[PDB]
Amino acid sequence: PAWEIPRESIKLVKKLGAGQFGEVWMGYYNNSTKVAVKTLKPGTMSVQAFLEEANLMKTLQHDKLVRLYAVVTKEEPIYIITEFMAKGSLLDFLKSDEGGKVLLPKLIDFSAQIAEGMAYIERKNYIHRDLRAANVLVSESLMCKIADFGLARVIETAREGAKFPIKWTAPEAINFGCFTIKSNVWSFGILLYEIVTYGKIPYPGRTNADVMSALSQGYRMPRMENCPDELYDIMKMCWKEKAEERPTFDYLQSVLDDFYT
Ligand SMILES: Cc1nc(Nc2ncc(C(=O)Nc3c(C)cccc3Cl)s2)cc(N2CCN(CCO)CC2)n1
Repeated sequence: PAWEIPRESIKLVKKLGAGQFGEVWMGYYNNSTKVAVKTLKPGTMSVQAFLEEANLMKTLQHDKLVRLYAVVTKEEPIYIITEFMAKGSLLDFLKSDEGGKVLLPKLIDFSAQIAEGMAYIERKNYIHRDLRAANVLVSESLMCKIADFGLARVIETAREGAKFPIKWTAPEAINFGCFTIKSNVWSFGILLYEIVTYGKIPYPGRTNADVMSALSQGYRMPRMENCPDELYDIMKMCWKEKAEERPTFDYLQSVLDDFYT
């Protein structure tokens, strides 16, 4: 479309990450605008499936979601160009010495910002399916934005090399293949655990299979050290066995915007 831009109007400067399917760079569109560039490593992924993410981002545009700016899809090395988030992923940020100094009022603010982005996705009739701290990005001004739309779908299917985050996925989605906005709410509850514990892995020392088995037996993570009851009740609401009895993202954004600290 008019999402295509000439290659020359993009200068790649600093390599930020390397995956099996390519690379992530910080760069510049036309000298002016600071951007992030995702590079497709040829042949590993299809070019079709690599761009599936961008095509979805074309239609998914909100303040609390990382914005697409453009693509380069005319010759071999395929680029996806987006809004740049200075602080990197929320997970990595929480584990850093800086994030480890970020107190509970601001942590609850983080989660509310994410609940807002998810309220949009809900309202837009989409699902994310890959909602975790690793897939949220932090700006200089400490704004949290939902990233990584590889597994995202419109309601009523998986991209190449995909892989669901077992420990973040609702049991009904694992066992019955039932991905809905309500399975994202489960994920959000796990994301809340990640925020309050400063980027700790879900179910410490437990294997994915132990997790799957334990959940079918009615296990939920016990209240975490230094996490107020009111916050744990919100997590608990997200992990309700019966999907239909889990809250809306509109409710979560409201209640978290409403928790004073
Ligand atoms: C992995 C990473 N990304 C950063 N910024 C990004 N902004 C937006 C990103 C993104 O991927 N967008 C995107 C694209 C491009 C395509 C499809 C979909 C999407 Cl959502 S990646 C910063 C960062 N840093 C390294 C560690 N730091 C501490 C030590 O200095 C700070 C900075 N590392």
